[PDB]
Amino acid sequence: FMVSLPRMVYPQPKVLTPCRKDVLVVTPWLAPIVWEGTFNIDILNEQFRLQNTTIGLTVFAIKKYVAFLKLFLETAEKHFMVGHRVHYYVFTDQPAAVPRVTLGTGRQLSVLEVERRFLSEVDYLVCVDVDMEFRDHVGVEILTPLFGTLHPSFYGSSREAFTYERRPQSQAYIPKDEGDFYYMGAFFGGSVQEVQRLTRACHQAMMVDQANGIEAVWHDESHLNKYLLRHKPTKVLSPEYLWDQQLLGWPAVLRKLRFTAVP
Ligand SMILES: OC[C@H]1O[C@@H](O)[C@H](O)[C@@H](O)[C@H]1O
Ligand SMILES: [Cl-]
Ligand SMILES: [Hg+2]
Ligand SMILES: [Hg+2]
Ligand SMILES: [Hg+2]
Ligand SMILES: [Hg+2]
Ligand SMILES: [Hg+2]
Ligand SMILES: [Hg+2]
Repeated sequence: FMVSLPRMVYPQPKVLTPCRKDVLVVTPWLAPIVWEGTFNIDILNEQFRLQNTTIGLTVFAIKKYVAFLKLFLETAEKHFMVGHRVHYYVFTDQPAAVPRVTLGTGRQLSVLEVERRFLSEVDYLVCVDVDMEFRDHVGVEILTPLFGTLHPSFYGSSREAFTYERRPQSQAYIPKDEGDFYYMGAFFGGSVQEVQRLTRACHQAMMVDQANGIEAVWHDESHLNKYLLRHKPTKVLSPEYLWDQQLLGWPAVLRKLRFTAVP
């Protein structure tokens, strides 16, 4: 059950005036592709806050990567789901090495040394790499049952150029005449149920490959792409959400650089 939104004053959407004329804002299966200018964050914030939405952000920090946690968490505090309930889950082999980062109210961090917990603790799960930093708003506009993010190096490439696993012997195999987009494995998520379905599917597919003596060209990412090809995401995030400015600069098509790689 969802309560009614309160009175709100904002610019009237214009039916005869497209959001963007330079990019695709909706997929062929009617899933929005999230770009700056396509959403009114005030309306979305209201919708998700009225549902007391809790977002879980999971990251794995092993070995040398624990060094990226401080910047990752500090910037997440400034740009990730601000105003909403957030629960960080840091999976690490060095619990004592996790930095003591100051969190805003309604935000929590759990250290898990290296389930049902997720189903009872959060509504959505967002899975990202730790060697990154938030530079701009990353909010509820990304929440949906299942989402993938366009890889910054292939958003303008033809499917033939996509680095999908091309060997039929692999469970992640995708032929040259198939494929919608090339999603990057560094940023995906959705409802806890959908994320667990995806991780379960990929885990089993990888085991099958292992038994067959084969390893997907881009490992987990190859399997992620096969899954999202067969189970269309309900939202697709634009490269604004996964960028590398030193490697790719700042093209006009990107009005904002929200989550980027750390040099
Ligand atoms: O072609 C796929 C590869 O693209 C690279 O730019 C990226 O650093 C790799 O992690 C992998 O995603
Ligand atoms: Cl994950
Ligand atoms: Hg618009
Ligand atoms: Hg995850
Ligand atoms: Hg993760
Ligand atoms: Hg998969
Ligand atoms: Hg996997
Ligand atoms: Hg996967």
